[PDB]
Amino acid sequence: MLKETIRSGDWKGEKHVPVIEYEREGDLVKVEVSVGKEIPHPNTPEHHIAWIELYFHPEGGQFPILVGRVEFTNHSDPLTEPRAVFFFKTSKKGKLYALSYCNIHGLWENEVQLE
Amino acid sequence: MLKETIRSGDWKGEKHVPVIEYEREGDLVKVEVSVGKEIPHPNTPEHHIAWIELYFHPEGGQFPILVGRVEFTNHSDPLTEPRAVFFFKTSKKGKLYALSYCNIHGLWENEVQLE
Amino acid sequence: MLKETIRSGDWEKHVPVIEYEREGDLVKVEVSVGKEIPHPNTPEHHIAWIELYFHPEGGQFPILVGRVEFTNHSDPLTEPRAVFFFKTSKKGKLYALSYCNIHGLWENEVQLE
Amino acid sequence: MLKETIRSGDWEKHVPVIEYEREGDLVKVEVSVGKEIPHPNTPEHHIAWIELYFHPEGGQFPILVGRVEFTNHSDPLTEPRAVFFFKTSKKGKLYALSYCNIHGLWENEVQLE
Ligand SMILES: [Fe+3]
Ligand SMILES: [Fe+3]
Ligand SMILES: [Fe+3]
Ligand SMILES: [Fe+3]
Repeated sequence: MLKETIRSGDWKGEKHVPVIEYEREGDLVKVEVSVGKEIPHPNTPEHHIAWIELYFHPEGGQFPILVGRVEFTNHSDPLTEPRAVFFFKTSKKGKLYALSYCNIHGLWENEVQLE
Repeated sequence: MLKETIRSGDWKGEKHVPVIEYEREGDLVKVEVSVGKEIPHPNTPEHHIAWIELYFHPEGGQFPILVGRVEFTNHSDPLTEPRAVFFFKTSKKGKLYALSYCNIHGLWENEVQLE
Repeated sequence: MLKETIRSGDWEKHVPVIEYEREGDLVKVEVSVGKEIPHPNTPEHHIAWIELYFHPEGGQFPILVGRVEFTNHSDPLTEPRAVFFFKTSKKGKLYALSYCNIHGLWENEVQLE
Repeated sequence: MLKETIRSGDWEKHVPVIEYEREGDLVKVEVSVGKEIPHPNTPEHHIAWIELYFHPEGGQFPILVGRVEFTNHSDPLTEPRAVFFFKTSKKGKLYALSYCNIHGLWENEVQLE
């Protein structure tokens, strides 16, 4: 299947696994998703991190819900960093998932508990 | 794992699994993807099929490649149909994958051999 | 602003062509760029996407019907051409907005009879 | 065509705000719609996306830096606000194009010093 192709652990050299960091003041959550924020992943017209989708899967919940989708659309100058910040309100607890795409290295995922 | 939330089997009384139909003439490939072409899926502002992505995983290939992404953005009038046609050139043989999203029923997938 | 950057012509065909067929309320729309004279399709230069809007008569604003992204430009080569399907009994104007990674925004329109 | 449909008045806040921070070539850009005066945010009425363009002073075309979709409008409630990051040593103009599902396209601009 296609889900089989979704990786969640890097291989040395390149960095793909999305990093999910959040901040929460009551109901409003602040989420930062990124790829190669320290050890940058290549970013050129031929090889780059095209986009990152953010899902939220509430506890006692059947389906993950797509919160947002960000596209890094230029890879020369300007050079768009595969890094973004999303804003959403919710009163539920659950886990956040990040799905990222490298144009030549497929899909990648990660997660974090929204406490 | 978000990967494990992806479904490939419908539950009685709602189509979600995307159907993939292709027509190849030489190096030219025409792909039609859709959800509930015969037995429609609900299409309202509260419930609908938001988008479908088409990946091509060539044989002797390590990663699936995203060919295209189409978004059905309105759900009143006009009512955007979760059905679309893509066009691409390739000389490789391989497997085609469709990833679709229902805003309340999550991610779904299917595949077809690109002979 | 941004609207002023939106072109209608050529430079290399960039103008998105809109073609539709109607069967009652169902409109089948094909949008494309350089279907005769192909536009460059390479990682460095290509058509990235097209948005299809419908501005119904007796309606103040245009409504986004669908958006398509042509995401690979090597092999496979995603041709900047797509077909949408949407139901509507109304009549009006169809707008198509396409984007070239190095030549900006291009628009076009056709009457939906 | 589409050009004429793009507003920048005030519908109820629709006009997308652009704010940025600069550290060398690295530009932190935050785009939003109605952070002061919240725009409706329901399945029927909401801001769906915002596109951020950069038009270099010595460039003839505006380049799409990034795009963001706010995909859920119940709970969670994706707020139409995002932060982008891009590198560029050049200066010029920044454009934001936001879309409301029932009020169309809106635009704004800010000089990138
Ligand atoms: Fe990579
Ligand atoms: Fe559903
Ligand atoms: Fe071009
Ligand atoms: Fe509005």
